[PDB]
Amino acid sequence: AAKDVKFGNDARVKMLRGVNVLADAVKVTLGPKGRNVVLDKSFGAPTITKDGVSVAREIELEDKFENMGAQMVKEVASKANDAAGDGTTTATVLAQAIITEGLKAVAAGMNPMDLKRGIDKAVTAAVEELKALSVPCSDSKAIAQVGTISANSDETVGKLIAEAMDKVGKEGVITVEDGTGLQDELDVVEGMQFDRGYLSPYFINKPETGAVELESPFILLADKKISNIREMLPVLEAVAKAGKPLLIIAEDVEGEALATLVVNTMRGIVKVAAVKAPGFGDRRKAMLQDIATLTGGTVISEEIGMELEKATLEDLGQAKRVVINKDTTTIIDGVGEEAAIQGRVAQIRQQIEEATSDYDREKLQERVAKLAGGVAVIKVGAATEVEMKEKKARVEDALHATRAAVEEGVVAGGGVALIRVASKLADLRGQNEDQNVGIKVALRAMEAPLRQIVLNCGEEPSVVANTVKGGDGNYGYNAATEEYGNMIDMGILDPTKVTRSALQYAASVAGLMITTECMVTDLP
Amino acid sequence: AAKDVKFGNDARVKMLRGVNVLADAVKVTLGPKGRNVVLDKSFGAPTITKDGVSVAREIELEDKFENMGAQMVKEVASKANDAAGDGTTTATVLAQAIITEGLKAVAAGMNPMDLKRGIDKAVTAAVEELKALSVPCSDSKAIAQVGTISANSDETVGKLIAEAMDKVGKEGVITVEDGTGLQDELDVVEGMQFDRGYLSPYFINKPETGAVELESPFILLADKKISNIREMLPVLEAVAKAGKPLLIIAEDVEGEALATLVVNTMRGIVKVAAVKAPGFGDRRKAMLQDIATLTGGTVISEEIGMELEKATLEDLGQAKRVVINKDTTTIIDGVGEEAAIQGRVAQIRQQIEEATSDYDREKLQERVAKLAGGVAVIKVGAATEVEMKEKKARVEDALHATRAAVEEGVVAGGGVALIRVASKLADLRGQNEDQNVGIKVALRAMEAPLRQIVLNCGEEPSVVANTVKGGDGNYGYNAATEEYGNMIDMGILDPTKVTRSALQYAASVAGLMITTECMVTDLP
Amino acid sequence: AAKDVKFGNDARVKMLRGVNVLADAVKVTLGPKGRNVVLDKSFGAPTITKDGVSVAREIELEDKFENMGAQMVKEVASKANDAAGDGTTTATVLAQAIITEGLKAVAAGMNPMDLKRGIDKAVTAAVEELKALSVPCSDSKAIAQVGTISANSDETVGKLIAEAMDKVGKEGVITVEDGTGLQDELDVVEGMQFDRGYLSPYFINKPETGAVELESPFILLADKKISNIREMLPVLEAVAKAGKPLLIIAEDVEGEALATLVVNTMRGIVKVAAVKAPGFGDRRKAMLQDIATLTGGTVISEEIGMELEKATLEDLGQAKRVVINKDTTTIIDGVGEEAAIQGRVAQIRQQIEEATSDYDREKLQERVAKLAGGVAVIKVGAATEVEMKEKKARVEDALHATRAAVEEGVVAGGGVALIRVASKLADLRGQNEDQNVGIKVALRAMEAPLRQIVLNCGEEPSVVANTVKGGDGNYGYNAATEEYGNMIDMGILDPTKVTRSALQYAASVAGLMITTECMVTDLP
Ligand SMILES: Nc1ncnc2c1ncn2[C@@H]1O[C@H](COP(=O)(O)OP(=O)(O)OP(=O)(O)O)[C@@H](O)[C@H]1O
Ligand SMILES: Nc1ncnc2c1ncn2[C@@H]1O[C@H](COP(=O)(O)OP(=O)(O)OP(=O)(O)O)[C@@H](O)[C@H]1O
Ligand SMILES: Nc1ncnc2c1ncn2[C@@H]1O[C@H](COP(=O)(O)OP(=O)(O)OP(=O)(O)O)[C@@H](O)[C@H]1O
Ligand SMILES: [K+]
Ligand SMILES: [K+]
Ligand SMILES: [K+]
Ligand SMILES: [Mg+2]
Ligand SMILES: [Mg+2]
Ligand SMILES: [Mg+2]
Repeated sequence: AAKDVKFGNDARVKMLRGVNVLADAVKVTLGPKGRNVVLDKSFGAPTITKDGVSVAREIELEDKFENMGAQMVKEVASKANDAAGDGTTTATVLAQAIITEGLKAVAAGMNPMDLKRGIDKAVTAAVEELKALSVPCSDSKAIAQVGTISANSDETVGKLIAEAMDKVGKEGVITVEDGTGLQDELDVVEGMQFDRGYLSPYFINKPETGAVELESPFILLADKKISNIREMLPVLEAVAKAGKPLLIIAEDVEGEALATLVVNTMRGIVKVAAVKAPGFGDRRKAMLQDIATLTGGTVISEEIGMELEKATLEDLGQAKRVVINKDTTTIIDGVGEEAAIQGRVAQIRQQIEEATSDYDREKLQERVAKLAGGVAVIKVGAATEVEMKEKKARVEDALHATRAAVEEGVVAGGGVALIRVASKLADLRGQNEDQNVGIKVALRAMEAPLRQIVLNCGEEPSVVANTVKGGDGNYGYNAATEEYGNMIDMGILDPTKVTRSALQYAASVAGLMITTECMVTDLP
Repeated sequence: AAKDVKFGNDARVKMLRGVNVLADAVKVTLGPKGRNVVLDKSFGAPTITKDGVSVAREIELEDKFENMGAQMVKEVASKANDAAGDGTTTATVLAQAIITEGLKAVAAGMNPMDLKRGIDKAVTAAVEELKALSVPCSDSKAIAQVGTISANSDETVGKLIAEAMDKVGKEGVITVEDGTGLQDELDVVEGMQFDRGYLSPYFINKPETGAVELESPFILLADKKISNIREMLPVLEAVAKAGKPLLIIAEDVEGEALATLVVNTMRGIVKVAAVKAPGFGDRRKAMLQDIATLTGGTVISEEIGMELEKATLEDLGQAKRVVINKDTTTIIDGVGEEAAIQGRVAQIRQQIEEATSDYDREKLQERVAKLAGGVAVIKVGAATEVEMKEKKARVEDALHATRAAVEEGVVAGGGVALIRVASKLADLRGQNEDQNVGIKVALRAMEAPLRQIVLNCGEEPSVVANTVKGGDGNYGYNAATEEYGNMIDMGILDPTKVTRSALQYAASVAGLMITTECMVTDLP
Repeated sequence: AAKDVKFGNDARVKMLRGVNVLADAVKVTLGPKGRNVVLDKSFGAPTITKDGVSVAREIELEDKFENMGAQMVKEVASKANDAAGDGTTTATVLAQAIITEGLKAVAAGMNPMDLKRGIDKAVTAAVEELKALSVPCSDSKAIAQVGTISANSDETVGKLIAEAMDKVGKEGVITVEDGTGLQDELDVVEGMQFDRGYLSPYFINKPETGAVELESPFILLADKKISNIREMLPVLEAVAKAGKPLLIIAEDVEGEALATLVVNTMRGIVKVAAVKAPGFGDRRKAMLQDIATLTGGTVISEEIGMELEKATLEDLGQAKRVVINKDTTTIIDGVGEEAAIQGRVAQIRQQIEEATSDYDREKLQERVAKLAGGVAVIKVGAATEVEMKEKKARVEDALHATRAAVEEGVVAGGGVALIRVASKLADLRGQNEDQNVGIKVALRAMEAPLRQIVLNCGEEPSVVANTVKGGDGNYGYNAATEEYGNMIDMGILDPTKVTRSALQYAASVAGLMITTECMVTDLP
């Protein structure tokens, strides 16, 4: 089809318009006094959000040029959320400021490519200064403060998140979800707990709970479908002679074998709980070997060279307690070597490092968390459901900030460390005065976050930012409190990863955003 | 698609317009003198209702922003009906009042999120004051009065409701349904009566009713398909020797054994009634175990490890009387261990507490009702159908309010206890003057329900509400009578649960409603 | 979708407009001088009708709100036809008058629900007065008069209807159909006559009519398929030895068996007429048992414990005469126990009592009428097809009125007994002046039927109704004769059921029609 092309300043005007629209929509939610953006939903009820990339990803314009400029500027918030999951509004504001200043420099009749070169130089130096200005955040206090700041000044959320990684450990998994009531809560799970309920309620030794519990159980790890008691005659006779409970973690147990086993349960012969092997296929064998490592047993497999009729007490993994309910089979203290546990989680972490999909690395990380540490779950509560969504989003922003602050540390919060960094780079010069103008573009843009945070509080971002710049280090502006002081002190803490990724993506977008000369869309 | 985005006071104006439209439609039905609304039906004749959430759920606007604002405000009535099933119009009125006052506060150029914090603080205190002001409603008189008030001043409805729980007991089930004549009706059923008619009319011992009746029956509980009489030669010989009637509650009886048994019936060998096991699968096993508990029998199964040919008189459950008609089989006074019934319904109640779906907990509650107490049914009568719908809806609203009043007690009805509670909180102050103004928003909005109830009666809500506030406690306005006095005494009873849930949901919506800054919807 | 909402007096005006349109279309057919309405048929020629509910059910309005009110007011005529099948125009007129007067009362600013309460009170009293004013219509004279008035002053129709129940008896069934020529026809059928012609023409003992007739027939009631003579060797040998004609009422007789039987018919061995068992399944067994009761025979079925090869003369039911033609098999005077006939029809009437569908009770009443009484048919003859339609509908209205008058009696015709009833209620007062005004609304609306009937006759409904009210009892206005005088004596009779149901449904609709405040409908 015939295309629609804008050359020269017109293309830049469309770009600035789209970028400004998207950034104006995003930035109203920045800072502790940022407000919420109500998003209509064609299906169901509208949502209420204060997240930056959430607002950014919903922005499209009817003007094709402005729309696709907004499409290119949405990448800043999208990638900032992708990296750190927080500070997306700061990324959008910084990108818009860099783009505007660089376009103004282009409007002076000078090379945009050297503007991009200088912008990249200055922002690289600024990211370095942010990383060097990083102060570690590994104490649950500062972690809770970081989560607070990214939960829109919510101390309870950051506190609960710090308690969550405290309960689960560093190698454990922390999850934020909804609770049923109006209040949030945290639960941590240690050892193995896999959602494989008993394959028959007749195994239930505690009908008041509808659950099976086995003590010092024999965990027959069968990477096979358990069918005929003739397969289990040697092993189940050996277990009845042993008398201790046997736990079935296999592909399944058939109806006739299940009938024999259940009958024997109230015949008193064998106290067996039949459940399935967690995972499916490769992950099924992964869980099977995981349980074997925890319980010191062997996975009954056929291609390796043994049979179920060859299985005896030794092939049976051994645990201390295995609680089976209608859904979960919790191997509590699998009686087996820890050494195979660390070796398994080591191969698992090697897989994580070789896992490109976040899904793969996360599944393997959860394999570690079950096998090595624990699993913690945060439930969040609210009376209504828009409150549910907003509070859960804030709690997960807090989670992202807490983890990133554990990762890289923190800096002076509220866009103040960026002001310090910009003060640290007022001297940088590129290859030509054009690259120097690009550096000045970046430097002028670096003070936008605090100014926008303060503007969301309704002060003078000019006067307030000036007073903040008057002090240095962590001296800033407590935007929620409307005061100046050490941003680290009162707990205005932002992860260095958050700000660094935001700045990097903002500059990387703005560098090519400035150098646009020919812009083509389709005809409307 | 290109979106339609709004900022500033325009967003709040659109929110307020949609919310006001929805609440104005809702509140014409509040109070004893509330009027009805005809809802047109594209299919069939239009309907007439005085319910609040029913009117609320039908409201949508052509204006996208106002329409979706109505979408978020409809949540108040929807959730109030979900929790309490009554007082939904009061919830809508309270939500609209809080929203309007908080938006007015925002219009003063002041912080909305602190308004939300103060509103939540004041409303939590108000819910506490309401619950502390709860007076118990467990006697049939106060139940009748609650049903009266929530059936639009209909004493017959609340009376029938109190009589219903009196007949069925508290663990029993009460249902409001349609009657054929011009009048309401109440029926209670004891024991199990399960809709499993005789599998053959030749079993009918009373053809004048076309029904089978067995006395001291042998209840063969066989969770298996009867396939040949050869399966029943042990039990049928044992019963012909016993001579007492045998009742079959099995999976089914095949046609050949059915023919043999029917022949034996007029051959006089065994007095047979063949019916099926109520439920299907797991619920079928549940019903079979229930019948076994009451009748002192055992469900014939093969996984447990025994055959029907192995069954004898003992495996046949025993009752006092079992009446089988073309549809139902009523095990009247199953002669068997009650203790197993209470243990069974205890496991059933454990399931109820572990039943998240209302369907699951309700099925298990009915299992309790049949096994422990009884089952009650309320009918309703009318000449035409719009009358039928309006009356039955009033009866069910009254049922919901009576049960909520049994649960949490009652308070001063007609928007009066809310006035007392608001008077109890005139002092509360939040974190800042912003939260204080939010608390005052909540306090000012708390008194709206009396105003709307009085206005639906056509008085001066100002002067009448002032006179109501002049007295306290249960002194208020008898809106139907258009007089002042004790709300509790004059039969003006509203459940504390109803008002508490209404207030909670109204405030929880209004809190984020106030903090709205931007709207994003599709372009029209 | 975006809704169209009407509040207050706009909604009331739209309701009244729809009601008025529907009632104006209906009432032109009221009285002996009601005028006919051509209803266009998109397929075929339009019809000409003087029926009230027939005109009412065709009313559709483009205005959603007027159409809404019209749909709610159509219920009056629909339910009046549903209950009594007659006097539907009177129901529509009464409902319109009550609605108009109640809307006028509400337009005075007074409480609508109390108006509904008073209207219901007054109409309940009026229905009681109508029932107390009922004078029996059981003799053929008053039946003919009721039919005449409800056949729009057609004595032939009511006469034929009285003759119809005279020929068929009260337990019998009267049916009105159209005839072939220009004259109506009445036919009565007694005993058994089921449309099961001979299975083969070689059974025909009278080729001049193509019919089979058996004298003292042996009725083989086989609830089974009859296949091979080897099944019938005992039966047919027993018949040939008995020499009596053998009538087979079974599922069928197979082609080889039929060929052998037909051969034997002109071989002189057995005079067999093979016909099928009337009904299908349960109703087939019901017909078989009815014939067994009438003919003193036994139904051959396997599940009781006998076989066709076990059948002999005793299992062969016995009749006096069975006339079989190409279609029907008429067991005329089945010689057998009448006691089982009355017991069976008593069970069938029991089934009527727990028959929910009108089809169920109709089937069962026809079973009784065949087995106990008779069956009657009324034809409708005329030169053309529109005359078919009009005459048949008129005759069936007359039939409905005659039966309802046999049921509850009659009252003064032409809306005069209603005038007397309203004169008997001029004092009723409700709980408040609002209920009193509702009662007065009902009383004022009560005189509408006579006034509209007279207006259809072209007199002064004012002066005429005033003169009617001046006299009392049966003194009224002979609308057809344009004269005053006794309604009962000169043959103006209407069922008390018709008027009572009409008034009840009119008030039941109008009660909620008055109290509505608001409308909800889709946008046009
Ligand atoms: N009490 C406070 N005083 C000063 N600055 C604060 C305060 N609380 C938060 N901030 C700053 O404001 C921002 C927090 O706002 P918000 O959490 O809504 O957005 P974000 O962290 O930039 O992005 P995201 O939408 O991805 O979570 C951060 O830049 C933080 O440093
Ligand atoms: N006779 C009365 N005197 C005073 N207040 C009354 C009287 N009857 C009802 N009320 C009050 O008016 C309201 C009853 O109105 P209505 O029953 O139509 O709606 P609701 O209870 O708010 O909600 P729902 O539509 O869910 O049933 C309640 O707030 C009740 O306390
Ligand atoms: N000769 C008459 N004198 C007085 N009133 C009469 C006379 N004939 C009929 N009526 C009255 O007119 C009505 C009968 O007319 P018509 O059969 O057309 O209407 P309907 O009975 O209301 O309607 P439908 O049979 O369609 O339900 C009755 O109210 C009857 O009392
Ligand atoms: K944000
Ligand atoms: K209401
Ligand atoms: K008519
Ligand atoms: Mg944040
Ligand atoms: Mg109510
Ligand atoms: Mg008639």
